[PDB]
Amino acid sequence: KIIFRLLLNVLMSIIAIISYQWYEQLGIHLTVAPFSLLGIAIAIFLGFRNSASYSRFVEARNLWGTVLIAERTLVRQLRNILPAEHDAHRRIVSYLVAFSWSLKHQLRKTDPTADLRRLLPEERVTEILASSMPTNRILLLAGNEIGQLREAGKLSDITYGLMDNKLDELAHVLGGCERLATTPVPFAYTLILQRTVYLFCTLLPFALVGDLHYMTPFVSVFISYTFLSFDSLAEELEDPFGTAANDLPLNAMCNTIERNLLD
Amino acid sequence: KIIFRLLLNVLMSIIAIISYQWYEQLGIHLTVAPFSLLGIAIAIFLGFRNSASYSRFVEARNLWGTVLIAERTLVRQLRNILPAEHDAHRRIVSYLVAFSWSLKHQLRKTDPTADLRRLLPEERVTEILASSMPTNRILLLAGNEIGQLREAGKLSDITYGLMDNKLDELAHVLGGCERLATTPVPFAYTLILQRTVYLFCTLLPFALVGDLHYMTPFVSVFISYTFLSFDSLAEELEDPFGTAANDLPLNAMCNTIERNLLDMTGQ
Amino acid sequence: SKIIFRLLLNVLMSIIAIISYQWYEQLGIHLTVAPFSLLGIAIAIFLGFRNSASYSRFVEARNLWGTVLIAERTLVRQLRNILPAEHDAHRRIVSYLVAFSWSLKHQLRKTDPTADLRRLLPEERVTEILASSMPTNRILLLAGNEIGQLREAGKLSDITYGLMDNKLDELAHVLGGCERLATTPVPFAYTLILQRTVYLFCTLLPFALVGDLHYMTPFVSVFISYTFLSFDSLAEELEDPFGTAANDLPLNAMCNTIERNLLDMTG
Amino acid sequence: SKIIFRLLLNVLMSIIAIISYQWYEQLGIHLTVAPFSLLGIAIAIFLGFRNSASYSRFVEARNLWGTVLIAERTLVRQLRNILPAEHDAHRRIVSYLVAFSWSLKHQLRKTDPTADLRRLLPEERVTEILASSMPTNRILLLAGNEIGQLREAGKLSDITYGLMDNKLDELAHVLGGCERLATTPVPFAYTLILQRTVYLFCTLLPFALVGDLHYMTPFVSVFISYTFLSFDSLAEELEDPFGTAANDLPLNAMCNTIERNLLDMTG
Amino acid sequence: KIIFRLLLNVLMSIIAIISYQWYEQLGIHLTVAPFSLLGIAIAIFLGFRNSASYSRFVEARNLWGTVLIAERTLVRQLRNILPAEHDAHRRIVSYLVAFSWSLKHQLRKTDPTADLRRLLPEERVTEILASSMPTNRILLLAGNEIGQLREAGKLSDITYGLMDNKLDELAHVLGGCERLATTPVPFAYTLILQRTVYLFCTLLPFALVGDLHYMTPFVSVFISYTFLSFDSLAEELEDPFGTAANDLPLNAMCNTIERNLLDMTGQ
Ligand SMILES: [Zn+2]
Ligand SMILES: [Zn+2]
Ligand SMILES: [Zn+2]
Ligand SMILES: [Zn+2]
Ligand SMILES: [Zn+2]
Ligand SMILES: [Zn+2]
Ligand SMILES: [Zn+2]
Ligand SMILES: [Zn+2]
Ligand SMILES: [Zn+2]
Ligand SMILES: [Zn+2]
Ligand SMILES: [Zn+2]
Ligand SMILES: [Zn+2]
Ligand SMILES: [Zn+2]
Repeated sequence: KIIFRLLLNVLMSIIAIISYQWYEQLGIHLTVAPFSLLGIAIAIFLGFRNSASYSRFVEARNLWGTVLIAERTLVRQLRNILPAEHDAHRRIVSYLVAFSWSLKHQLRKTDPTADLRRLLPEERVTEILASSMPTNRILLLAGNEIGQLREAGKLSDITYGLMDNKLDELAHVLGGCERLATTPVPFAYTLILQRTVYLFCTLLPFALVGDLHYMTPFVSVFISYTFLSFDSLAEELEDPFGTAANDLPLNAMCNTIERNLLD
Repeated sequence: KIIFRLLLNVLMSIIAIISYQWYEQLGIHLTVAPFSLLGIAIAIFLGFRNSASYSRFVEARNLWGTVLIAERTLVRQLRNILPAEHDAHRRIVSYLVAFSWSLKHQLRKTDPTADLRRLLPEERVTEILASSMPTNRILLLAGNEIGQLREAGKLSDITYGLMDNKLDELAHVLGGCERLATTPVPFAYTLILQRTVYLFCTLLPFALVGDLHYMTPFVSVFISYTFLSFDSLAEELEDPFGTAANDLPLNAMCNTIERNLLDMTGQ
Repeated sequence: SKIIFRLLLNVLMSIIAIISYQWYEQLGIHLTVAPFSLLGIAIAIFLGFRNSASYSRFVEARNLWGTVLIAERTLVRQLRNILPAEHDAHRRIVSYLVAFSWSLKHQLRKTDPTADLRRLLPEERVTEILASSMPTNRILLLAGNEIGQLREAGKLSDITYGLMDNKLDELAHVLGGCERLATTPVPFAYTLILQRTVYLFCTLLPFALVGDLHYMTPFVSVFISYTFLSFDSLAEELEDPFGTAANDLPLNAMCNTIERNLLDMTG
Repeated sequence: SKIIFRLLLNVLMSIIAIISYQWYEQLGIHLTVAPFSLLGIAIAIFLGFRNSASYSRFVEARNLWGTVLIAERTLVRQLRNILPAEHDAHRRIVSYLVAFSWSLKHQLRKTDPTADLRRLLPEERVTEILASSMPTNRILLLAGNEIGQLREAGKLSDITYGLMDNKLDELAHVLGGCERLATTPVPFAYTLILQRTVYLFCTLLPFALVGDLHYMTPFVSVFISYTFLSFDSLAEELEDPFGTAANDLPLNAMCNTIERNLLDMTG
Repeated sequence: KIIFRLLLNVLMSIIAIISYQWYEQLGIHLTVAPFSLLGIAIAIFLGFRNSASYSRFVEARNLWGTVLIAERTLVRQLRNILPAEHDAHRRIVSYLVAFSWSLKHQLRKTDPTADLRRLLPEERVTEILASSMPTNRILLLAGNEIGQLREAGKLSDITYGLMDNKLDELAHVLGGCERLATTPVPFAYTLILQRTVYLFCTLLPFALVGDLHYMTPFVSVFISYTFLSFDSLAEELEDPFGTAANDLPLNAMCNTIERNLLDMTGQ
């Protein structure tokens, strides 16, 4: 939407020239000095705000990376400690894949039923969907398979420990994503500063014109671009899970985990 | 609160314009340039102040998230290692929920006793309220449960250590919240700066009135809106265990924890 | 504070400015704002980036002592769950943990801790303690001797023994933390120099202002000087966390809360 | 770099502006310096932050590739401390580990690991690997299959096995991090579009300085541009950590450091 | 070597006060406004640059702080688990101390042999020196001793693992140091910025003179001092493993660790 507000700045500059030669006549003066004070303060505050939003996105991407790492080492460990229990392979792998897809749907407020019925039996799908947090459930189920191998005596308490620790990695991951999606940390102010920048960009012409005249737009559209390009970054980073093509590519990540774990 | 000052600002602007004629006579010249120096100063400073307030608030949110995580897996580990012992599932889950709520009440400066006794017997509720470190007592009893199950031979030293770790995670969380509230040690500056930023925003029109005259208010109010809105940003994040709106949703969190662990146990 | 001296000084110096704006073109001294805005913003940028590190390390000290409390709390919990029985062994442990705390506080305030071990430990260990170069390291080797005596007894398996030793690491690391921050001679490479730089800046500022401001010089000069000197004092505070000033950490109350925690936990 | 190209452009632009100041009041239109101070400072701030992102990316990449050397070093250590005379395993595991390293280099440059693979392994498993979704991951799996092969045969307990499996975790987490920086980079976007805004700001700049600077415009408008153009080129050198350039990370050199190390550890 | 720059700067002020004349010629004027843009820009760039440099320095510090902690508690564990096996202790302590020296000698590219023979048996020194990576070779040899305690039954897999994990705090340290020592990162932007600050300063009076007249050699040396201080701050942090006086002492660090490791073995 930057080119709209840009080429609306062009308008407000034309207005600030065809309405410039009237200022003392009816009052009003305007100087660059306040607007570069304001401008520098806005440039400092944007940098700090973006630094937060960038942080959020970076943290989200790290959480989803740990999904992939943990779910890979758990299947590796099954294949290496119980090399010969493949009917447990499938059960665990499918609970893991279930869990990935199920998290994606959690973050998107979408229906996971569809995806669950492809990987798991309906007797599981209903138990899963019934929970106040189906992801946590799918983890509980993974833990079940892992501990039944223990009571079966196929896993020592040591090796049970090794693998259980990955359900721990996966839980620390679920809690993370809930933290970022459930609790936005003061993102309302992102609206505020947005407003602020726009207001700034549409006044700058009326202040620049005294020094720039017919050059007023050429300068006042450069400056605003540099400011509108910076605020825009906060808009494309602050929703790491959302529908927008820039947000984290969760469908594609999930496909990656499922393809990995299949073996 | 902010809009009180955004109006007071226009008071200072019209007061400046009416106050302008006696400037030359009375011997007062005021120029924007020092005030740009001051404004750019204050702005930098707020950026760093704010930067810190934000980090504190993130630590509190991350620390609470750790509760939800650690308890979820502690329960899970019970139901996976000792799936046929729900007499301990009940007691451990009830200690864990009581840990969360005890904490929430610690940080809110309120009586933790109601939620405490709703989920426990009286015989231990006493020993907890009768401690000066109640939330730490709850962890003592919750560990005592696992130690029991180990003496009983129902947990090996391996599988006991597994749950003991997650207790250690909760202990770190408790130390964390304790430190974060554990005084705002001489951070008086967040006050100082605020007091600064108000003064600035009120003196600003008396500097701007020469170079702007009848334009002065709108500009000043604009700047006072910009400096104030950012400044008040580090009032919110600075108290994170509060009764405020943008503050942490602790009550909702503990509710989520209870429903989580009750639902995991089958209740 | 020490700044409310500096504020009065600034007012004095701007008076000097107004009474000595006359000998200006004569002595050849022209002083304008615009070079001093460069100096001021350069300085503010630098203060932000300096305070940034100062708050970082003060925060680190905070987190280190909090970690002391957590680790010892849990080592006590672990004993009260794996060896519910041997309460007489524990006091010799809790006595070493409290000995460790106070020996840290005296290790940092650089004082003589002998009058404090005698309250916690028999005197045969005390001369052994003072004998070694670093007595906190020694108290740790001793509490380790306790846990490890319980190991050789058979009262602890290598698993449970491990569980406990790890917390003597959660503790050794805090030791080596406070050390690295103490022997860290406070990186005043820029800090004393920044404080100086800001002082000089603040006393000059009126001379660069008076040409443009006249009688209004002292007012604007002290607002600016305050804003800079207040953000600067923020470092005099957050740089001696192991000191005694009202800003520096309360290490005595902190050791004491450690003690009443451990005592309260040992019945 | 080809930066002295845009410096050249600024000299030439200064000559145009120097012999265009006459024409300038064509419509009484001027270009002051004040607004380009606004724009220049703002750009500088934004370069600070953006670069900060770029740098962080680079440093992390460097860290993960260091961890590779670290974890393989320990895993071979434990293979020599615990099974000090297995030898068959001593070579087989090291070949799988070198092959992991080289194959990670290939993975990030999207290049052909068949050649190094064949160099280190029998094609009996070169094919098991090349036919996998993520050959790096199949290689970690094969290493595991050797450590489990040794546990099965009882030559490692579940405890020593666990020790080594922690290190194959250390390696999995490395792979994951690199794969994230490459497959899921945070919005690259703004970087390139700053290089635009910076460039333009350089060329447009002397048209504003000439009015103040006369026949000094070339020598100064260049200095300024250099400053900006230098800081900005940081992003380029620090955003392709895995790519091919002098200024990039010498992954080949690193993989030969790793191989030389592990072959040193096995005589 | 900074005061060289300050004196030279005073000189060029004087030059500015006289050659200001011939600036009427053609048009070679220098304003304050362009240098205030450039100075503010340079202040920002310096800020972010020092930020990175500081971080690299702290990381070096803490790496070493972990040499201290890790070796300390490996010794204590050896005592509380194997208190009777002094003949082992003296060996493993020899290898830990030798690791510290060989690490420092590595980061200084100085020769280690003098310390190695002082601490280790000729036939081990020959091997360590024969390696291409002797610090790692030392960690390995420290391994064979612990792993032979395990091979003798004097250590169980649990306790062995509790020590093995310290050989890892160490391995992680040696890697971190090596990576910190293969820098420069961009290949030396921080040099480029240094020159940029030198030029900015030793052109600044030519731009101040038109306004400050004699007050030029004063305001100017103040400004140059501010920038040159903040920037000289980096050349100190960038080489933390260096011979120069601002860098970590290391030899002091290596001594502190040696005496710490002897005052824990009754030596
Ligand atoms: Zn399979
Ligand atoms: Zn249950
Ligand atoms: Zn019953
Ligand atoms: Zn009550
Ligand atoms: Zn955990
Ligand atoms: Zn702990
Ligand atoms: Zn340690
Ligand atoms: Zn007790
Ligand atoms: Zn071998
Ligand atoms: Zn892991
Ligand atoms: Zn001119
Ligand atoms: Zn000994
Ligand atoms: Zn390791």
